[PDB]
Amino acid sequence: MTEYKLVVVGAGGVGKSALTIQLIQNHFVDEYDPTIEDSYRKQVVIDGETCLLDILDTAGQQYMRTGEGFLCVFAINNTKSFEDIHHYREQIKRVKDSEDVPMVLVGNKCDLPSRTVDTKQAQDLARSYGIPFIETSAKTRQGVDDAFYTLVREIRKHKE
Ligand SMILES: Nc1nc2c(ncn2[C@@H]2O[C@H](COP(=O)(O)OP(=O)(O)NP(=O)(O)O)[C@@H](O)[C@H]2O)c(=O)[nH]1
Ligand SMILES: [Mg+2]
Repeated sequence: MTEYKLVVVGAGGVGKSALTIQLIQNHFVDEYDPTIEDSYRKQVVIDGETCLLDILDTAGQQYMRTGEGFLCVFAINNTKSFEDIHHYREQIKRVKDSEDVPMVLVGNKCDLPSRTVDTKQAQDLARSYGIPFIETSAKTRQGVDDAFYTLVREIRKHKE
């Protein structure tokens, strides 16, 4: 089956591992254990096609070389994580040496009322980048499948 190397990037505490754990193991880790690094494999069906997801859950600032699609995560209650997104995208473009790397902008923790980055602010950023924007919550699983599957679909269009 076709294998997809997905990389989850973003500032610390935004919910990178929470999103990955929820996708892979279907439960919410609410104890914050900062990730030195982690790497996960899961076989899924997206749009009827079977594939193997190879997911690297990175730390918040080689893995950029490997990945085929990038999940760039900020928390909607963390203004600096949203501002940090621009650094990650430029870092991805530098090592990929391309303006067209498959990636998805993810606004996590949408369950929280403590919002400082509003939905239209992030939608604007993703529009300039030419990538999709998904609001997610690792706590309630809203958008989690949508975020990773959209990244896989972005890779698909990019590959064809
Ligand atoms: N309310 C809420 N809390 C969340 C959500 N996602 C993650 N958290 C919480 O956010 C904290 C950090 O989560 P974690 O997944 O470790 O974040 P990270 O972005 O992987 N951290 P790191 O960069 O250190 O490796 C934990 O308390 C986690 O339970 C969410 O959608 N909603
Ligand atoms: Mg982590």
